This record gives sequence, C-alpha cells and structure tokens, in this order.
Amino acid sequence: NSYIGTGLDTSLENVKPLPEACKRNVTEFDLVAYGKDEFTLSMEKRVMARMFSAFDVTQLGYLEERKIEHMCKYLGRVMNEDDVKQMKSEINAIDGHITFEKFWAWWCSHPEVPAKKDFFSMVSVDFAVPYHQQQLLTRETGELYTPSYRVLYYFRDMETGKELQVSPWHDIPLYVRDLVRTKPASLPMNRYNFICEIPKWTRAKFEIATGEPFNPIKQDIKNGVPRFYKHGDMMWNYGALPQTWESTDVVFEGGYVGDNDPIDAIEIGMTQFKVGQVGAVKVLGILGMIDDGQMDWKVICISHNDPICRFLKDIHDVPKFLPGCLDAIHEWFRVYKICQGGVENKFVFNGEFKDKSFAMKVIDESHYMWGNLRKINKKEEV
Amino acid sequence: ANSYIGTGLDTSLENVKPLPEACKRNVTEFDLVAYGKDEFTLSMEKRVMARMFSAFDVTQLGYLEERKIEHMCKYLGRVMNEDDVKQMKSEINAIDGHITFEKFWAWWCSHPEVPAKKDFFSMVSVDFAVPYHQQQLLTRETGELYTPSYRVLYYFRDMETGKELQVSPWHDIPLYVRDLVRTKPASLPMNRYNFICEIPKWTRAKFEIATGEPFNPIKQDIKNGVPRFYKHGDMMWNYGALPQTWESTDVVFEGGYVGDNDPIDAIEIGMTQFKVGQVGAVKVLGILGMIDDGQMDWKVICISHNDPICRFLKDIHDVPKFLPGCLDAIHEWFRVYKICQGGVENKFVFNGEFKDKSFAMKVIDESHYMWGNLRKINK
Amino acid sequence: ANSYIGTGLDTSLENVKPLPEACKRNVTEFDLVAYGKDEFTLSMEKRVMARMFSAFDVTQLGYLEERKIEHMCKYLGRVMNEDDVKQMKSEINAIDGHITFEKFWAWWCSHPEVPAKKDFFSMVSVDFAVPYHQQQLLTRETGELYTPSYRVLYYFRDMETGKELQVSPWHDIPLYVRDLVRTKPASLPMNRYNFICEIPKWTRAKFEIATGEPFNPIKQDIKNGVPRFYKHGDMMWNYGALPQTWESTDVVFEGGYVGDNDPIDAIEIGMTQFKVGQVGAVKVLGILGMIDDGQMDWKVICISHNDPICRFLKDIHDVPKFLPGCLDAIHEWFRVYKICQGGVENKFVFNGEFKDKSFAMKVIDESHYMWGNLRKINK
Amino acid sequence: NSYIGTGLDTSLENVKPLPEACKRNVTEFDLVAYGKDEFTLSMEKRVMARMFSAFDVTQLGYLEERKIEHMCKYLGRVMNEDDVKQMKSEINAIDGHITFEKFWAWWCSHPEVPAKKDFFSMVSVDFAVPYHQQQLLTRETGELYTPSYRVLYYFRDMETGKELQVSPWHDIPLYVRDLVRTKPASLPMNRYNFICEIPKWTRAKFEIATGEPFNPIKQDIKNGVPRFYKHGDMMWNYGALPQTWESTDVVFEGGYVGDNDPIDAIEIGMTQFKVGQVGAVKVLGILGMIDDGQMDWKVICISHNDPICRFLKDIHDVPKFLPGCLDAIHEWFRVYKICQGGVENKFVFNGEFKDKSFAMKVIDESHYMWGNLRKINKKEEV
Ligand SMILES: [Mg+2]
Ligand SMILES: [Mg+2]
Ligand SMILES: [Mg+2]
Ligand SMILES: [Mg+2]
Repeated sequence: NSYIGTGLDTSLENVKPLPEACKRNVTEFDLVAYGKDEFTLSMEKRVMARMFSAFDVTQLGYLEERKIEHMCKYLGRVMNEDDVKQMKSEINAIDGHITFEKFWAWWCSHPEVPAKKDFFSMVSVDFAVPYHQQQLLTRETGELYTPSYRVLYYFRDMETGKELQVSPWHDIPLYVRDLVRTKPASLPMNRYNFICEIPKWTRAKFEIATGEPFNPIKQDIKNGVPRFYKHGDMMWNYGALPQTWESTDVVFEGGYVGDNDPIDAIEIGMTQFKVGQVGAVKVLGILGMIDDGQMDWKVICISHNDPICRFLKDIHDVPKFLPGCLDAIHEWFRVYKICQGGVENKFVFNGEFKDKSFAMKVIDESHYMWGNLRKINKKEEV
Repeated sequence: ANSYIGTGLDTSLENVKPLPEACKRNVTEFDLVAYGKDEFTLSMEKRVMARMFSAFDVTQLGYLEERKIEHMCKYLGRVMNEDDVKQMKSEINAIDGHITFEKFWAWWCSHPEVPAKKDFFSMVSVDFAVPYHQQQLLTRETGELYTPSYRVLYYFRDMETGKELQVSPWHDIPLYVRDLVRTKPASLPMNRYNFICEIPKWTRAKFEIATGEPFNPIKQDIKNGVPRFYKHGDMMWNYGALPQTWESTDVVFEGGYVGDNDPIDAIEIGMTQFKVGQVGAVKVLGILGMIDDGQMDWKVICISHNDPICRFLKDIHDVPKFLPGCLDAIHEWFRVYKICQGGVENKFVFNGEFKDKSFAMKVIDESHYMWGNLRKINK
Repeated sequence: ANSYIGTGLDTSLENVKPLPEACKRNVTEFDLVAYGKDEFTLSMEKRVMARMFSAFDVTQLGYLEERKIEHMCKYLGRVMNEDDVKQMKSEINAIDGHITFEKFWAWWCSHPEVPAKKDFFSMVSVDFAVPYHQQQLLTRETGELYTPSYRVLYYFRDMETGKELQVSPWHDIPLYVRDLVRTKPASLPMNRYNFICEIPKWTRAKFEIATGEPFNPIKQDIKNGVPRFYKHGDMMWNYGALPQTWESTDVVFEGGYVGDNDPIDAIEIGMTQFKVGQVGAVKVLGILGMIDDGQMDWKVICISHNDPICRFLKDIHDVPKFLPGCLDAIHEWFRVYKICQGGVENKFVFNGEFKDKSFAMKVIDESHYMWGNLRKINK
Repeated sequence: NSYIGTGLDTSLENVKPLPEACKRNVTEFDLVAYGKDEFTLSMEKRVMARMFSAFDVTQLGYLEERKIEHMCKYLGRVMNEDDVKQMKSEINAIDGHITFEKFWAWWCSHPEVPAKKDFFSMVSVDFAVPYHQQQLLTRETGELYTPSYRVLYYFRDMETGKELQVSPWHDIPLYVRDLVRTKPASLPMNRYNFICEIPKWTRAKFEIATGEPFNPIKQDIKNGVPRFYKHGDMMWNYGALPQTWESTDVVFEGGYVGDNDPIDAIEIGMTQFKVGQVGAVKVLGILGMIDDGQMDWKVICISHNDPICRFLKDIHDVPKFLPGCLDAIHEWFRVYKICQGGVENKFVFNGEFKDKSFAMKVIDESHYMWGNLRKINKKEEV
C-alpha cells in the first residue's frame, strides 16, 4: 500500500502522488480501495501518464507504435490486426512517434468494441480422460451366525447401471486417488480404503474369504458354531486394507514373515462401521505384534469422516485427543489370548507405535507383494 | 438369531431341543456360545452339528448317504478334494454306506482335516484399472498485486512423471469430483464439485477468471490502470466460480433473461478464507437467482467439504439452523451492492427464495452442458 | 421498516411523501440512508424530522407549542436541562410561542447542542452479588494401583484464599452445574450435571466411590487382597456416578424393585476417556432401567459437554443418528455382563427401552431428593 | 504388572509367584486381570499370606492383635468395638500372638456382617452455599430504526420466577464463574461474558446507553436518521464486555487515555449474535487502536460454543484455523473512516495483536476502573 503501481520495475522518490490523495493525507491505495468515489477522468489521466512513462524506458518523451501496442495489450485491450491499424490512422503519426497526449486523446475516444468480447480462449491441456465411475455395493446373503452368511461386493457402473461382482480384496483400490488432486501439493497424500471385518463394540468374528471366489466376507464358524473373541469386545473397527498381502514367503531382501492375509487395520473414529463396510481412512501409524512367530502389523488409521480426523496429523496426536486409545489398543492385543489358555503376545520395536511414514512404507511393500502375488498367478495360469 | 444356533438353511423352531448346558442354567444357547466360558466348547458343537445332521436327514431315516455326508462337510467348511473323501468312507467303517451321526461325530471329532497343503487363494478379480496418471493441481502467482501484471496461473503436475503443464482452471479442472470407485453409501447422492475462489472472504478487490486470455488465468479487474474494488463493502464469503460451466447469452430463463457469458457464480460459506484462485471441493446447498441488467445471474450456494459443519448442512434449509442470518445477509448484500455507486437494487427470480440443492445442481448440469457444447463447436 | 424511515410512534403509510432524493433515483429512502453515499445526509434528515414534526402537530395546525418542541428534542435525543430550554425559546424568535418547522429546523441546524459538560452515566444496577468464594476441584491419587492402598482423594482450593480442604465427591461436588447468571436462551432448558468417572472407557478394573469411608474417596474393589475386574470385557464408555444422588433401598419402582443404596449410575458416551475419579460436566440424554438382583439399577446415559458432537445430540433419539450401534451395545453389554461368571442375563424395566431425557432428569431429581433427605436425617 | 502387591513397601526377589501363574507363563496380574476364572480359595490364601508377612515387619511369624486389626481395616473390613472382641474370642490367643493359619481360619469363617453396610460416611466440607440462580432475559421495545428502539435486560429468579430489570453493563458478570470449578486446575480460567452490539454481517449501529437508567441498548440515531458504518458490514460480532470501563481519566499509575465506554470486543466464531445477545467467550488477544487520541482496545475473543473454540488456545492459533481473520480485522479498523473523509487510524504496539495474558490484564484493569467508578458514585450520592 502506497500508490497505484504500473507493475514494471521502477523507482519511488520522484513519483508525485495524485493531489486528491496528498490533500486528504490518505494514500492513493487507500483512496482507490476504500474511498466511495470513482476516480475522475482527470485522475485516470495522471495514472495512465505514469504508466506511459514506465513504458518509456529510454525516457524520450513519446513511444514507438509497437510499444503503445504492447502497453495497450498490457492494459487489457484486445488489439487485433485491424484495431492497430485504426489507431495509427487516428494518431496519424507519420514518424510513428506517439506522444502521451496523443495517446491519451486516442484512448479516451475509443473504449474499444463492446460485444466483440464474444471471444473465449479455449486453450486447454485437454486431458480428455473419460470413465465410467463405479459405485461400490454390498449385499448380505445367508443367515447371520451360520455358514451361509456372506457379505458380497459389486460395482455399479453409474453410467450403464450394470452390476458386476468384485473382490473387495483385489478390486477396491487401496489408495484413494483423485484424478485431479486439488488439495495443496504441500499436503502429502494420505487416503486409503479400509474394509471393516469386525465392527466397533462387537466380538463376533468375520473375515475376507481369501480362498473363495470374489473373496466375500464370511463369519468364522468352526464345527457349525460361530467364533467369538472371548477376551471382550473390540473397541475400534477392526478390518483390513484392500490390495495388500503379508506374504508368508519372504518376497524381497528385507522381507518379513507374513501371515498370508491382507494387512490388518484398526480405525479409531467414533463411528461403528457395519460388517464389510468400506470407507476412506487416514493412516496414522502402525503397531507390530508377533503372532505365532509371524509378523502381524496392525495399521492404525482413522476415518476421514470422523470429526477429529483433520486435527490428527500423525501418531503423536492420538494421545492428545484420544488419550488412552493407543494404551488400550496395545494392551488389548498383548493379552487377548490369555483367557483362552494362551500367553501374552510380543511386539517388534518395543511395542511402540511407529509413525505414519513408517506405516505407509509397510503398506506399500504390502501392496507390492499383493501385486506380485497377482503377476505369478494372473499370468502363469493364463 | 438370538436364541439357539441355526444351520443356515430354512427350518422350524418348536421341535429343536436347546443343548442341555443351556436349559439347566437358564441362558439361551446363543448367549452361552457368545459370552460363556469356552467350556461349552465341544458340547454345543455336538448339539448344533446334530441338528444340522438331522436337517440333511430330510426323509428322516436316522442316517445319511455318502454324498450327503460329504456335502455337509463342505458346508461345515472342510476343504475336501477327491482324495480326502476317499479317506472318510475308508475311515467311516460302513460297507452299506449308511452313516449314523455317532459314526459321523466320532469321525468328525477324529482328525480335524489336513490343514497343510499349498493353501489356496482365489484371484478372480473383476477388471477395471484406468491408465490415467493422477495430476496434482498447482497454482502460481506472477506479477505484482494491484497492477495489471498480476495473474494467478494453473498447472498440472503429473504424479507419475513429475512433468508439469499449464492448464486452464476453467476448462481443465473437473467440475464434478468423481471417485474412480465411490465408496460412500449408494443411498447417498453425489454432491462434490470443484470451486475456484476469485474473491476471498473479507476482502473487496475484484478478481476474475480471464475468459479471453489463453489458459484463463485469474486477473485483477483493472480499468485504465486503476484496480477495481466493490465499494459496498467486503464480500463476507468466498466468492467464485464453478469450472466447466457456461451461462451462455444464447439462452433465456422463464422470463426473458439471458445468460451472462461467464462461468457460473458461486458463494462458499464456510469459515475458512480461500486465497485468490484457490481451488477446493465443496458441497452444493442451493442457488439464488438474481437478475443483472436483464441477464440471469445465478449464485450457487456451497460449503467447503473441509468445513466443520459441512456434514450437518444437508440442504439449503439447514443453513438458517446452523448459520443464522447468513442467507439474509447474502440476499441483502446482492440486492444492494450497487446503490452506493448510483445504481438501484437488483431483482430476483423465484421471489428471491434460495432454491434447494436439487434445483441448483440441475442448473449446474445445464451450465455444464452448454460449456460442453462450447467446447465442441470451437474444438 | 424496509421503505422509509419511521418516527417510532404509531402512524400510517399512504400520506407520507418519500424524500425527493429517493423518488428521482428509484431507491427507497431506507436504502439511501443505509447504503448510499452520505450525500443524502442533511437532506433525508430534514424530511424525516419534518414528518416527525407533523406527527407531534396532531391537531394539524402548522406549528407547535414550546412544550411539544421540547419533548421532541428530547425524543430526537438532545440532552436538555432547564437551562438549554431557556436558550431555545430565546433563540427561536417567537413571542407568541408558535414555532413553524422552518423556524425549528433552521434552529436545529443552528448549533448541535452543548456536548461538553460532566457527561453523565446511569449507575442504577440491580443488586445481586454472592459472597461465596469459587473453589477449584482438585483430585489426588495416593497409594499403589491395584492394591488396597490406592485411593483417589478430592479437595477444594479456595480461589480466593488458596486454602485447601478435603471434600467428598459424593456430597460436595454439586449435582447441577448452575450459573449464577445463566445466559443461554431462556428457551433452552437446563441440562448440565457433574459426572464422576469410576471406570474409564476401554478399561475393566473395578473402582467405586467408597460410600462407607470418610470423604468418600474412590477405591479399587479388592476382595481378599485380590483386585477385581469385569470378566466380560472392557467397559467401552466411561462409567460412573452422578454426585448428590441416592438410590435408597427404602424405595420401590412400579414393579417391586428397591434402590440399591449407591449414588445413581451413569455412562458417558463421548470419545474421550476420563481418568479414574475424573469429574466433568455432562448433558443427560436418557436413561435405561435395569434390574440387579431385584433392585432397580438405573444407568443414566450422558455425554461430555466437551465432546465434539455434544451440541448435536439433543435427546436420546439422536444417539442412533450420530453414534450408530452405541445404544445396542450398551444394552447388550449390560444384559449379559454376568453370563461369563455363571450368572444369567439381566432384565429391564420399560421393555429395555432407553427412556428420553425428561424422564431421566425426573429420575435424577428424585435421586437428588432422597440424597437430600439422607443428608438431613443424619446431619 | 507382575504380581499382586500388598500396597506397602517391600522387596521383589524372594516372593514366589502363585503356581498357577508360573505353570502358565502368564504373570499373576495377567491371570487375575484377564483370566476368566476367579481365584480359588487356595489362591486367595497364598495372597493373604503375603499380605500377612508384609504386616509382619519384624518378621516374627505371627502378629499382635492390634496389627491384625489394622490389617483387617486395611483389607476393607468394618471392625467396630464389637467385632474386634468377637475375633479375639474366636482366636482365643491368650498371649495375643496371632498366627497366619489362625488368622486365615478366622477370616474364612467370618465374611462379616451383611446389610450392616447400611453405614454411610457423611463427612463433608458442607460448603452449604445456596442461591437463587438468575436467567438473563432480553426484550425489545420500540420500532427498529427509530429512537424508541431499545433492547431491555432482566433477571428471572428461576426460583420465584420474579423478573427484575438489570443493567447489562453493571449486572451481567464479567467473569463467568463456576461455584465449584471442575475443569483441570492445570487449565487457566478463560470465560467471559460478551454483549453483542453489532451483529456479524451488519452495518447498523447500536450501543449500550451508558447514560440511560438500566443501560438498555439503543440504536444510534442522529437527527432522526439511524446511523450506519458506511465502510461496509462488520464481519464479526462486535460488542462489549460488561463491568468494564476505559476511563478518560487516567485512574492508576500506568493509566492510559480511555474513551469512557466499556471495553470493546470482537467475537470471531461462525455464528451471528442478535442485537444485545449475551454469551460466554474465550479471550484470545487484543489489538490497540488509537481513536481521536484515545486508547481504544478491541478484545479479540471467540464464543465457547463455536466448533473450533477448543482448538484456539491463544492469538497465534487464529491464523492457523481462521487464516485472514486477524488481517481483515486489522485492515477493517485501520480504514473504516476514510470513506467518510477521515484518515487511517493508528495502533499502539505496531498494530500487532497482543496475546491472551496481555488481554486479560487489560481487561482486569478495566474491571478495576469500572469497580472504582462504582465506589465513587455508589457511595457519595449514598
Ligand atoms: Mg494380519
Ligand atoms: Mg454468473
Ligand atoms: Mg446404581
Ligand atoms: Mg472503545
């Protein structure tokens, strides 16, 4: 804030502020921004004149018609091949030297074409990338608490409306990706899909049937009697991330001893998911538990739709808004087998909750192994 | 399914006896299985697989044939291959093929099926990847603010190659924010659009998408070298435009008003101020129809998906409940923002009512449709 | 009042001419005064104070007497003392006392009344201070956790003297959280109670207010030196008590159930875990009636005023809308938390329905009332 | 977590963990906490025995009956004058030396009185401090935009229901105080009452009439024409804090040049207050503007009922959740007079927003001067 600038490199010192500003003791910025009146023609002149001198770099007192033409395009005027001619004719400056007065006289007399505006620039990267969006659908079938119970998945082409059964394991994308991401680039990507197997506040077991076609969710029934966590209810939604695989075969050079299931995840928002429900989550960290000698990661995440999600930036924020959460999660997994004759479970990294960068890395390795699990089978049989 | 454990096939209550551990104690068997000590382990399993056996014994004869017994085992989830069935008969000492339950149970409780093997994984997946690389929108300011050199430029950063391109915010930023695989309830209509702030909340300096300039950057309205500002007061909401829309002057509304030639206008009512040119997903709540010099001039009312109360504003009727006075202020600001400069109040269609969301989004498709025709005729 | 500026006294539309600056331009005078340039300064004031003058000129004669002209000036807010009235007449050249408007206006537009003086301030205030010093609740743990030495003690820190006293959480923490001067809408019923967590969310170790111990600290339930824990599973909500309440065994409900002798029970359903003994304001949402060994055992359902969604849960019917599955889980947890140890399910009154808030708070006053009688009989 | 402790100072090393624990490889804590079964009588014995030895400090193999009596009261038993006698009689230990076996034998045989529990400790600081709570009421009267408009205030004794007119200026408490404050002491007090004079998104003027009886709110009407901010609407709720006074008389040694009105306040939540509406706010900072040479503080605060209040801890948090807010507030006050022929306003402290401790201090000085304004008048005339 001070005075109206031209927008080209200049110098303060010898520029005289419009008189109406000085008289009032208000800067020009302030007068044009907040003064209720518009600038007079007298006032615009003194401004355009300063613009003229700016363009007059060789400060010679006039400008060549090629400059006056850039200046015009700089001031916003649409100067086509025709218009430029009309200006020269108007100024009729045989030597092509145009004075300010002659310029200003011409400007004021030709507020250029009205509706000619009807020109719209259409340049565009034209990233013509069309696609039928799918809407995920789930359907239960069978009787709850029996072996027929299954939660099936389908995509609905919201274009054709055709339904197709899909595998929540292979078909639901792991990363939730925007075709054109609008969130600040300064903000890293953290948006994943999560599949609830066991809802918050419940102890009945369910899981993705990795062995059946389309990988529907089934109840864990053994000898015709549904299974349950006897230790107590679960208190967060427990589930899994799609397109991942904790291979029991080490598959790369820093490979661990997976358990052959999609990576496990715990979502800590306030809302209970229903069985097999899918939703976008934000990964906050991870906890490594040992299960029968196998590495059994539990990704800690929170639904993007929870009211506090936006304040939970990493795993250190959880004890700040959900005190007790990470302690209860840790203690619950350490001891859930003891009431069944088992013993406490052990954890890697001293049972500490690793942060999001660490989690996301584990999640990618898991995505990678899921990917290579596809290659081997998807290609060999084919 | 709150009493006893069912088979998963169409049955009947009355004639089924709840397993003895339940009756004696007064606890439904379901409650015993779910919350009692595992001691009601091998017992409740016998009683359930019994009734299940009796189910398959439909001609009620007291035994089952070897093709039934094996469909059950499948049903009880045992993984059997041609091989393992062979064993069963062999193990189940019965040269007539009639297998009682006790024979079955004792054999069931015999080994607990060959768990080793290669352990199978169904890979049947539907197919639907999309070859397109995700782009990260980038905005860059250049020039000097309040002079005609100021422009807010847009780019796409290929999140694949990391290559950048200049794009048009008008033509290239999608209007609908579409998920490749929408997970939110089917039951929940889609409502997610991009919004370009031109005029930030609490400010009064005029900015606009330069529809006539290549790549349509954002410019400040400057006339005769002097920047322009709303004299009525500051805009108290982010004011802007929806991309890929066009209110063509070649179109009239119920009365005799034509479109105004710019992308459609929008007002984002969250609490957060957007920076000039900033883009973000919003939810549409309704629309307000104003007339500007005989032209129809819609202002879509929307709220940032990032706003604390966004999930609670379902339709336009909800705004007065959580943001009292907002709709009145908006109406009044637009009704009179010209009186200070000599003009007169503006008039509205629909008696200045804020039309609901369904009505607004209809208006938006139409605006998206004409934009599309403009694309094709010129393309 | 959207057209022309009114006098503030009972009038009529029809016969009043909108000031000339309005008519010529097409803008109501109200809009000119509120949004046009102050140029419609001295003009619109003349026209308004004119009509006001004509109002007082009720016998419509064209002038007013010196006691009217001075009641107006009062009304137009000029502060006049016996003195200043003297001047007016003196200034207003009129020995008959009949003052036209032009005479008045020219004199009004003459000086703009003696602004100096001592400048007065009305000090009339109602009276109602309260001599009581505010206390800050303090809680202190002592002893060792999971042994019989563990107690959570309570104190009041006088925010005046800074002197501390041991208090009883049961008897001294107020049940109703009352503002000395409630500012929230009168239209909004009062709903703010204190809640004492005994058993934190996600834990299973038994803690209780020691009703038989002096100052009723919080103790862990230990029997025979061994601490006690719910075997069914963890409590998934903060579970506790409301202070200054008593479910006297000397009282029966509709059927034949008597109170259980402890303060009434509560379940706080927010997202945040409370520490053992922690106290906090909650909103009551409803109540669930359970029977425990023939005794009535209410569990008030409440939510921390500090919770993000608290303002959206108005009554018990709202919980399923924002916390789906919560009420079912609560019902089921209490229906069966004894089956694991050999017991049987518990039964409920009202068909296990969660009664609404009005019903619950009624139950709470009654519990507060009996607590009060217990105070007096023993005091 | 390890083994059941006695709760008195001891030593690890030579304490043998219950056999059932060792056999399982589960700690005792884990077995008693999460094991589904209760301890047997055999198991309680071995525990109570360790408790016995604890109390046996002189480790002599038995205890005097005065110890066994403390131990009992320590284990939770109610041992009145009578009960102690009954125990001695039971143990009949002529020398008063009580062995564990004899103790344990006695304990198991007397699970002490049932319903005798009917004893409730009633000790209480008995801070018997009763009071009729008042409910603030407001009523409009007159015609909006005329000189009769006023917003009146009353208290309703919610006991008697009697209504009494009050002064929002003198009667609404400045600090909102809980009789028994339950929020952690570790959390400083920040709860004030605020009176909206000018609602968010409006430009019509209103104010507390410090000159009229009961100090109702009136519209600013001059020459019969209501007044308005011509610069533009206000964008936050603008009002004042009750029981405060920016005296034009300096009143204490670091006294400034007040403007003779209650201190001004700007509440930045999302919700519009109606004229004269009162609500609890949290003070975040303050901005010092000069007005005609007079100090004219503007307290920046936010309603406790706004959804983000709980995340706004001090003035530095505002640019984090409400970017642009402090800039627009600052610029709005700097220039609101320019459109009326005035000039920009100046600020103390370089126009920077001071933090909450600084604000609250200013607010107290203001409360102090309001208080002394009462003394002088409230006493002299009386
Ligand atoms: Mg796993
Ligand atoms: Mg438009
Ligand atoms: Mg109770
Ligand atoms: Mg002030």
